[PDB]
Amino acid sequence: FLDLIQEGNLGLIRAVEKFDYTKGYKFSTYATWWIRQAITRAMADQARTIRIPVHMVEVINKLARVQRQMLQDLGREPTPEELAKELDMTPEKVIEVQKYGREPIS
DNA sequence: GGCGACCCGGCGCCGCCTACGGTCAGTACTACGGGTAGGGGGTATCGGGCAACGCGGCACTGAACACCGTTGTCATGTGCCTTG
Repeated sequence: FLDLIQEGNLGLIRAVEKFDYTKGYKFSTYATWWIRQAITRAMADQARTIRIPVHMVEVINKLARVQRQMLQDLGREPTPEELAKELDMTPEKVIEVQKYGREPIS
């Protein structure tokens, strides 16, 4: 949590370096975008021991959330081809990404 | 003011080996952009199958000489007959 706070501070100094009053709004609408950017980058870059690249990271999170949506809607484990279709990828890429998203066990 | 309690911290330990043990966890997104390790073809260099060309024993063209062996040969010596 506290490292996330520091990374948000980093995004804040970045955003205020790139803010001007020309925008006809408050700070809270401009800075928050860059804070979100910095936190997302940190969570994608230094979260996993076996580091994944950013593109694969968003692949993992998209797969996880859409799979959770499938479970919520259908209430059953969807067929691999079904998940492949909602993702539009192939089943081979599906098993690949599923294996790439594990965590080390101590 | 140093003692004194007490108070707390603070640690530190709590005995030796042996069989097997069962599993799973929630809230971004796109977009570009470079740059690649992988997909291709074509080329230069090194790495295989048949003959290569030696050698050597001996062996023959036997040729040309050598080594005994031999009956060629013979001008020159004994024995009998005729005459001094």
